[PDB]
Amino acid sequence: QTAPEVLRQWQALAEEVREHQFRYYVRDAPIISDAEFDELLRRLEALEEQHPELRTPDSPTQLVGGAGFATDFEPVDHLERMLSLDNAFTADELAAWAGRIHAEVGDAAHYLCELKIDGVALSLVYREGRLTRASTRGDGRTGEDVTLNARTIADVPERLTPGDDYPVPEVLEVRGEVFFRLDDFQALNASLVEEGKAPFANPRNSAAGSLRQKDPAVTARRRLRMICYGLGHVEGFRPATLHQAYLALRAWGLPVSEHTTLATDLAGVRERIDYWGEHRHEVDHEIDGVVVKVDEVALQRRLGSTSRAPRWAIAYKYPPE
Ligand SMILES: Nc1ncnc2c1ncn2[C@@H]1O[C@H](COP(=O)(O)O)[C@@H](O)[C@H]1O
Ligand SMILES: NC(=O)c1ccc[n+]([C@@H]2O[C@H](COP(=O)(O)O)[C@@H](O)[C@H]2O)c1
Repeated sequence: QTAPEVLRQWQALAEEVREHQFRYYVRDAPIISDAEFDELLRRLEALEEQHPELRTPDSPTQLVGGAGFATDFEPVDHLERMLSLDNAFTADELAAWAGRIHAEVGDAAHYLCELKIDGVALSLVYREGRLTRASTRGDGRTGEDVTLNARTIADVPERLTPGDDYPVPEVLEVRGEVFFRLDDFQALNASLVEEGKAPFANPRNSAAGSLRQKDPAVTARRRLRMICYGLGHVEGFRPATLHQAYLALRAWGLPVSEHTTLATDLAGVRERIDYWGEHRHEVDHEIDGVVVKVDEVALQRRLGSTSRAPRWAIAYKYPPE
């Protein structure tokens, strides 16, 4: 057993050094100067001569020069199951989904209506305002660790912004989609072809590939974006509705969309569906549908979910053309 203050100091310093190493080497974007970094590494090196057991092969000092950052896609459990969505392709089906809902919950349900993004699903975990894990869908219970790749996404903050209205939760699991803008997708393809590589067939594939990189510096230099859509497990945050959840997410610095609307009944839902059927092409990223979700979280709890999907939401899918 090492003395506690020595251990405290070392974790903090090593944590800080490593973050800076990652910012400079992987992301190519430091947030402190070179001078300051140098000082930091020296201290941590001293402390490790003063206390040799602290120096291990995983330390940022001994054995990490510009390296140690790699993604291995190992399994990691999601705190809450990350399911898929049921789909509706015709007006009858949607009405049918709403009939089933009205009958169960009775005019008390309002519907958040969002754009369905055609990209890769990503799940982030923030513990005390700090991002700890990012993962793929996988089987629903377990996905893959692409933590470093997510840390390079500009949209995803490392730490959550504190505030008066919305206190940072102890644990927050957030789902959202990663994607490329069409222009960026084209641009990346040109770049790839310029180095002799094969281009990607669509933005969905391109973003998935850009995210799933063993060397995350590859990912850092690609312009992935993310828009958050969902909550998984949370502690210290109990929003009454999903629309109110997005206010908090936004206050904390997470990225949310500007095209979400709150309809009051199925008629309102139908208007949005019709509207995005006509305007979806004006958005800069791929939209294949609209997600319809009962907004109040108590109603969501009552309706629950099946093994594969929730019953409180349905995604209307457009014909592709
Ligand atoms: N706004 C959104 N809300 C929820 N899930 C979404 C949204 N946009 C995309 N998705 C993803 O779309 C996946 C499947 O939808 P689908 O297109 O029906 O297969 C969902 O499970 C989510 O991962
Ligand atoms: N500002 C930073 O965050 C930061 C982080 C890591 C390394 N660096 C710079 O990296 C260089 C390391 O040297 P070599 O990789 O060329 O040995 C140093 O000059 C160091 O200051 C800067």
